[PDB]
Amino acid sequence: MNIFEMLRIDEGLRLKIYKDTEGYYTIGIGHLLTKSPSLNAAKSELDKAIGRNCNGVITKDEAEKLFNQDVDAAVRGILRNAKLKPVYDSLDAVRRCALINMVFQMGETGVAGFTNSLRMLQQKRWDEAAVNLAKSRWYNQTPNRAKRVITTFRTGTWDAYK
Repeated sequence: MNIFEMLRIDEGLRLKIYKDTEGYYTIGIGHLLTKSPSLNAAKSELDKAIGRNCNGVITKDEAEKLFNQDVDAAVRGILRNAKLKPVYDSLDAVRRCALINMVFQMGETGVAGFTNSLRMLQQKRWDEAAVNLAKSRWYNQTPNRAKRVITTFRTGTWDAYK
C-alpha cells in the first residue's frame, strides 16, 4: 500500500481529459497535459504521450501506463535535486511516497522551495516540519490534500487518507 497501491486518492480517477481545480487542462490522475486554454494542445500532448489519437478517451490500461510514466517521471525526478535526495532518504517510505506526491504535485522546484520544512524533515523535527509545510507554492493550492500529505509526514502512516 503506497504511492499509486496515494495520488489515486489525491486526485480521483478519470479516463477522460478534464479541468483540474486550478483550471489547467488534465487527463488521468494528476497528469497535467497543458496549462494552455486550448484543449487540443492537451489532446496533442496526449497524442504523443500515448502514441495515438486518443481524442479524450483511452483504454484503462493506458491510464495506468501513463500514470506509471508520470510516477516514474517523479522517481532518473526527485533524485536529481540537490536538496530532495537526503530528505527522501530521511523519510520513511510511507513519507517518501508523500514527497513523491509533492514533487508530482507542485513540481520539483516548489518542493525545492520549502527548504526549511525539508531541513526539519531530515532532522526529523516532524512537528515543525509539518507546521512549515503548512506556511502557504503548495499548501494554499490544495489545502485538504496538503493537509493529508503533511499529516502523512506527521504520522508515518496513511491515516490522513484513512
